[PDB]
Amino acid sequence: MKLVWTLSSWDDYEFWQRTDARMVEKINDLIRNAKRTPFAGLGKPEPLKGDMAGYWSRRITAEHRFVYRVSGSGSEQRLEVIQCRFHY
Amino acid sequence: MKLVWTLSSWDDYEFWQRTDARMVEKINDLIRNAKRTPFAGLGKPEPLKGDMAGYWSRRITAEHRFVYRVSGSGQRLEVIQCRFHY
Repeated sequence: MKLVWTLSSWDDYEFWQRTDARMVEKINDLIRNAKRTPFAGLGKPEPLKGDMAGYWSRRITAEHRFVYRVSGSGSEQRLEVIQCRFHY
Repeated sequence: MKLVWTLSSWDDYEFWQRTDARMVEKINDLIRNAKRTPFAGLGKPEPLKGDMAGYWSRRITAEHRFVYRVSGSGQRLEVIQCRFHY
């Protein structure tokens, strides 16, 4: 199970490292949980629609969302983090 | 450029987040530098061989190495390890 960040999602994760470590911890918990149970668990996961269909979202806080997609089958999967800051 | 962790190297990174912020900073700097110059710069990047050909290592500290691969096209920096040595 690989963890994949984009340029922008890693930048915002770094931003949290620089400004609020509590948010970093929440995001790490969301990651841990989504790798285990992609569609259930922490942060009230909900599927996005339209051009973001395959993507899912969980709450970090009311103002900040963790958007991701788990891809791959069986034993070689990946979680792609698309956003970890702001609304969708 | 996308940043890829394995289960093992993310566990390494989390371990540093839990235990030593200086290491997290040093790792973040190596990631940053390797995104702009994958085979040169901070930490004295050297290419590994044989068993681990295609991989590269940079020094985090005396006893900890940052080991990574670059794969891809139009790219990915894959962090394979960032705790311990050999």
